[PDB]
Amino acid sequence: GGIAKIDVHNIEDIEQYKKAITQKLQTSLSLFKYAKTKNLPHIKPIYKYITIEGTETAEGIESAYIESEVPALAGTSIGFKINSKEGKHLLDVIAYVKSASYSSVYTKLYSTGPTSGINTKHDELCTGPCPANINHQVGWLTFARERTSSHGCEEFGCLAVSDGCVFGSCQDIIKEELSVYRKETEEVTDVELCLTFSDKTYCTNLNPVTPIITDLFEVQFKTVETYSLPRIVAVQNHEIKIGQINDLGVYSKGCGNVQKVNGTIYGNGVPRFDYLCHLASRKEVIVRKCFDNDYQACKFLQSPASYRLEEDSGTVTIIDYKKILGTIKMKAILGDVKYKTFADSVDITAEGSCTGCINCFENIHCELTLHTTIEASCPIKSSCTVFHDRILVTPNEHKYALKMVCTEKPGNTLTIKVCNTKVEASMALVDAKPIIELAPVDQTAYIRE
Amino acid sequence: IEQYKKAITQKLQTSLSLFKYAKTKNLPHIKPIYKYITIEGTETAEGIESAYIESEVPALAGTSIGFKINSKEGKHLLDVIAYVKSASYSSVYTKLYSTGPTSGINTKHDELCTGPCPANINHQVGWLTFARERTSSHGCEEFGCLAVSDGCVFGSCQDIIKEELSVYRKETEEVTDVELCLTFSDKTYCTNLNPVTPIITDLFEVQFKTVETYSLPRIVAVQNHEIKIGQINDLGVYSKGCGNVQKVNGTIYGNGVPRFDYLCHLASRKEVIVRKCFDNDYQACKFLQSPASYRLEEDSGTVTIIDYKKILGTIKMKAILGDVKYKTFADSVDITAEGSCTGCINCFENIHCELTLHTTIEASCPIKSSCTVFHDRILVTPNEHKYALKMVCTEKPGNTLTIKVCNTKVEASMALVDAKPIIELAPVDQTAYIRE
Amino acid sequence: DIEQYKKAITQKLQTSLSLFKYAKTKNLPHIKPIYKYITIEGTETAEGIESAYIESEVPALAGTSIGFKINSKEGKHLLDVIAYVKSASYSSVYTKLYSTGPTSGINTKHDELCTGPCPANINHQVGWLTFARERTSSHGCEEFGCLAVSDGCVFGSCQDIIKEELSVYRKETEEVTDVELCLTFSDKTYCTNLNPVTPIITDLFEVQFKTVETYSLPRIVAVQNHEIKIGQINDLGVYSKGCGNVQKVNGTIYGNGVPRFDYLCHLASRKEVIVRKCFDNDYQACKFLQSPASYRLEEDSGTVTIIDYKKILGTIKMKAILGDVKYKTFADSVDITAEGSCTGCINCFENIHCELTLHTTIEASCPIKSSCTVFHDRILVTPNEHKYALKMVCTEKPGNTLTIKVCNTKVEASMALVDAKPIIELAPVDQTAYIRE
Ligand SMILES: *[C@@H]1O[C@H](CO[C@@H]2O[C@@H](C)[C@@H](O)[C@@H](O)[C@@H]2O)[C@@H](O[C@@H]2O[C@H](CO)[C@@H](O)[C@H](O)[C@H]2NC(C)=O)[C@H](O)[C@H]1NC(C)=O
Ligand SMILES: *[C@@H]1O[C@H](CO[C@@H]2O[C@@H](C)[C@@H](O)[C@@H](O)[C@@H]2O)[C@@H](O[C@@H]2O[C@H](CO)[C@@H](O)[C@H](O)[C@H]2NC(C)=O)[C@H](O)[C@H]1NC(C)=O
Ligand SMILES: *[C@@H]1O[C@H](CO[C@@H]2O[C@@H](C)[C@@H](O)[C@@H](O)[C@@H]2O)[C@@H](O[C@@H]2O[C@H](CO)[C@@H](O)[C@H](O)[C@H]2NC(C)=O)[C@H](O)[C@H]1NC(C)=O
Repeated sequence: GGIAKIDVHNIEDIEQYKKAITQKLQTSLSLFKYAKTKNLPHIKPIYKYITIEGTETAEGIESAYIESEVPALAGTSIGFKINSKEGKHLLDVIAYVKSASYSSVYTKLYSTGPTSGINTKHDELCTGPCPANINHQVGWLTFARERTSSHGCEEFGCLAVSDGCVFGSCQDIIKEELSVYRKETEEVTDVELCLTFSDKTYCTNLNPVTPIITDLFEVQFKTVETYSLPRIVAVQNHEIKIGQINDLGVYSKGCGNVQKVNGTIYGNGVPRFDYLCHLASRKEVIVRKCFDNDYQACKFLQSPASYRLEEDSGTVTIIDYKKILGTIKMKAILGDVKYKTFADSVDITAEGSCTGCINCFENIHCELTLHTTIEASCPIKSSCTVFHDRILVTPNEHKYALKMVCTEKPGNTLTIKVCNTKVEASMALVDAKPIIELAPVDQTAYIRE
Repeated sequence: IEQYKKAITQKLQTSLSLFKYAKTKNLPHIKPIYKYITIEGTETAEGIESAYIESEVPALAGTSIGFKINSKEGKHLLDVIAYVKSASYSSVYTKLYSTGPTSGINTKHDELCTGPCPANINHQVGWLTFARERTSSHGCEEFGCLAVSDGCVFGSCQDIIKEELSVYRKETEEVTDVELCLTFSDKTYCTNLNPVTPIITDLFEVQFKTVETYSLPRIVAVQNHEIKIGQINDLGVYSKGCGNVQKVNGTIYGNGVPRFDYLCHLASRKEVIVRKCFDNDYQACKFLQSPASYRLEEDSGTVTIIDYKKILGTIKMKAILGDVKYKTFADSVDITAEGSCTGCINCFENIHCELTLHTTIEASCPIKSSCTVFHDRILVTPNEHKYALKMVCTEKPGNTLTIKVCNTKVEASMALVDAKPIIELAPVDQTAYIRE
Repeated sequence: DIEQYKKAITQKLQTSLSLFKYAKTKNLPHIKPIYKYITIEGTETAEGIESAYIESEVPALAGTSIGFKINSKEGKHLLDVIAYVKSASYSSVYTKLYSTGPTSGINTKHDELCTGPCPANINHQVGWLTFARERTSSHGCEEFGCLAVSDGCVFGSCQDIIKEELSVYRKETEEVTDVELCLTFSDKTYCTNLNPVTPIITDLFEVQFKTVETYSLPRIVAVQNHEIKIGQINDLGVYSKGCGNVQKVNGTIYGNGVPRFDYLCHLASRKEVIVRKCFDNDYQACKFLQSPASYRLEEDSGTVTIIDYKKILGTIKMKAILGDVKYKTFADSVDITAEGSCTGCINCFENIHCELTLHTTIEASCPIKSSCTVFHDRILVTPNEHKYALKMVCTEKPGNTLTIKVCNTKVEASMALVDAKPIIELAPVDQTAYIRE
């Protein structure tokens, strides 16, 4: 705690005084956990928050503190003006939250997909019952029928009736169009906070356990640790699909009931099996289906917008960046000074085009063009129920998407409000898209052998 | 005092009115039961000095705090009560399908004297196919058919169900509605709150603190205007359980292996015996849980679900009025109560209790029991005198079952009844008997 | 004099806490604050007496503590008070649904008809499955006295016989929060439970527990050999293929499936029945359930309470107003000695397991850091237990050294890559048994 002990209470010059306090805070944050990074000019506070001020006196030094709390949300920022005893001005410090997210890493369970073919092995017996245990390869299914040999249905030289057997095993052949990962690690929070003053920026990570206490500035991250990252996730063509998705070795009818793990494809079901008769020749086997394969249901999975993927070989990290993770508590005790918080006004221009349906699976989709001069975290409101409550507008990217469920019937005008800018979006109702492949597959292929 | 008390009452009144707050009738029966941690101080703006009190309160319906505002070395000037009117989170869901028990089966079948079964059986959408080879045999013919161990019988089936339940899917992310109110001189002003933007007036400031994680189930059943949750199939998912027969738009969809066999005639066409088509586990829908902490809003095709009972964060307040001194207050709560409890042990339904609770003021009451009560607290209001709550007693209770509502300690009358019989747990082998 | 005064204030706070709900317990020597937190100080005036308060906020996490040193204006020191969070957990109680396990046998009842079709309704016991074959009487396939051809029936019922090797319970009560806080001064400790609703306001000391009420306790849980396994586990009466699709509820076993059923023909005897499978029983899948590390069980007859102790449940706000004094918060430095041994694989289900020997002089809640992704973000070291476990997912291939950081102690862990364990019993059972009768 050595850098707080230097007292810059009074200097004759005000430029030298602001340079002295800027350096004092600079080495205060630099000496401790903060790292120097490239300053972002476009981040300015949009909002003002509740503040408590005071003064603590240690030995010969008097120091004034301001204490304020901020939602732990990416893009949120607050401004502080530091003045000396009704003199003006010393320094401006902006505190944004650069990163707020929680993540988990997943392990690959299996690959799945539709069934393109069936492999079959079969044998018949003229006499005797079916084998008590039918020989089959791992993950193949067995099928057997007693009493196969009958008059006019014999093989060569076979005279028995209501006797004999026809048995075999089968396995589906599939094409991999999807991979399924399982949530292995618990969910961890990455919060990155930064300070910008005198065209310089210093950043740090934050911890729920350990507060960051510098001499001149203190942050403490408060939260409750309850996060829902879905336990089992499908990935398809680099998209993230969630829903009712089978865990490893779980064959329940639904997405992923045929699992290819390591070398071999596993599945379950009752094979559709029957034979044809010849007089003097061997019986023909008819296999219409082997595994039950409900891969079609995978098309009906939800695709969440609030997550993002990082694919590493065999393992997939999933990140939630968009949500409020708690409260950031700050106490800025810079010396003998007076504090006045600021925030600027936000200017946004916008346009929008919305299309969709009602009482349907897809509901309504909106494409917004949002131009903002400064980065702003904007709560968005609508007459209908919008999926995500807010939207973070940045001067770099101008194209933003958002979806809606209208409990009522919308017209051409669709009112949506981003911060203070109230935007009328042009909407066109399209008929609900037709439902295809909802029904299961009776017959994966027709195998006659 | 009257001149100035009206000065602060009107001054704060238009200070709050300038912002989004709406004027509502003041309720005398809302009074604080608890006092919380406060930090006081004084901020100075130019020549005027203003004293602030800062206090934090749980974001829970029924929670309230009292403040008395005084003039320095004099008392008292004014009472302001802060009350949390609404704390809830909601989401809207889209209708996936209808389901229910299987009342009948539609079947179409065709027979062939000669040849194998068709390689592809033609069937209607969502129907299942069934086929048997080698149908024509001695004594098992149609007229003019003389073949043996040859021919075919093939067909299609679809269950016919009665719609007795509907299933919805969570479409929107989960959002929080919190509404707080202020009462002074028999006038009340209320407002909604936002996790992002604080509502800061000149004289009064509130900030809503939270983390954005909520337990709304992704898929919900609605049955006869109630909301039932459990293991319920998503759209197009046929796993055995509740909702494995889905009626979407016009046609009923299902999956399974039809129970199919034939009967023989000598000179006539063969009769088909269909005992089952779809796997229909609708009976399992009877075992869904019915959560008490939710409430429904039904719109055609879409259902909003609301959770009102839980603590969603903290409300932080800064009251900066002027040259005044602050002293927080809360009243004492008077509640009289009785209870009647019945139930079983190690059983699905456990114990249910009806309590008669009379309270003079609206109170958020933590409730305590030897047994484990489902919901940790209960909100008593002067309006309703009869309240219900359920329990799981791990051991066997006697006649006395002790329950404590706020500070009122209540003896509940308990009577053990045997567990309700378990019925229709087994699946249906045979949905119907179709012979034609 | 300072002695009489520190004893006077120790007694005053002591009777403040005794006057309120706090209970006296055995002082813990090993509890000292490791971290220093943000404090706001001030003075409130009640009538003629002026009192100075310190206010500080703390995460509601088991093992967390903060220190306060109380001085007299211009003099030091009077007394030390440590605020320790003894318990932070949330719990729910569950009711037993069913027992399950692999299929050891099959019970079968069957009857035969020489003439007529199969019965429109087949008689069967509760929870048994029915099976029927038309056209049973055919050439060469008879019982004595049967005249017919392409006619008759064979019907029956079956039930699996299992060995109970697992139990499944359903969450009946909502999740409730247990937080226990303590204060230590002059070798005396006072503890209390906390409530999100009602603050605890004493004369000299005030606490308020802040939280949001959202907790992830799994709705359905398996218990096996007094361990708690979670995953995709069927709710009561739900027969979907997976763990628990054969449920033994009360007296009788219930299940679902299509029985694999056929007969053999004899000339001189009655026909023999072949049942290869009755219920679909996917109990093998139960082997693949995850076993969560952050829970612990309490078993009562027929009901299971499940507790999560390891997570952050909110913030503890404290206001210590002791009168005219000066406050200065402390925390000590943490000394930990450690060794570690890690073995495991990559791109595999089991990933990496690490056993650490962690010796600490005081109880510490340690954030742990690693190059790889460790399962649990932190670990709580206490002087009693020296062996602590933690697992990892390494996206890359580790060497011999695997560095992991417990508080400020930096640990070199010996790593050995072993091949992934072979996957066994992933495929389902076609045939639960071979029954010929
Ligand atoms: C993953 O599979 C490989 C081999 O691939 C399989 O090989 C056959 C057994 C068959 O199932 C094919 O369809 C697959 O492609 C395993 O590697 C070796 O397998 C042989 C089999 O005889 C075994 O003797 C070796 O010990 C295995 N190699 C080692 C280093 O042990 C591998 O074990 C499988 N992995 C897992 C995790 O099961
Ligand atoms: C919902 O279904 C309707 C029609 O109902 C079905 O129509 C047949 C296909 C048959 O399956 C009936 O038993 C059902 O009741 C769809 O509306 C139109 O239906 C006509 C029928 O001739 C068809 O030609 C059109 O293509 C259909 N669509 C439109 C836009 O006219 C409707 O499309 C279905 N809804 C969805 C979302 O797919
Ligand atoms: C749980 O089952 C018991 C009986 O156990 C079974 O009883 C047989 C029907 C058979 O299935 C056995 O294998 C089991 O052991 C029920 O207790 C009573 O059982 C008697 C049998 O004579 C019956 O007459 C009563 O109606 C049953 N009930 C009572 C209250 O006496 C018990 O009811 C079952 N519990 C539930 C919740 O259904």
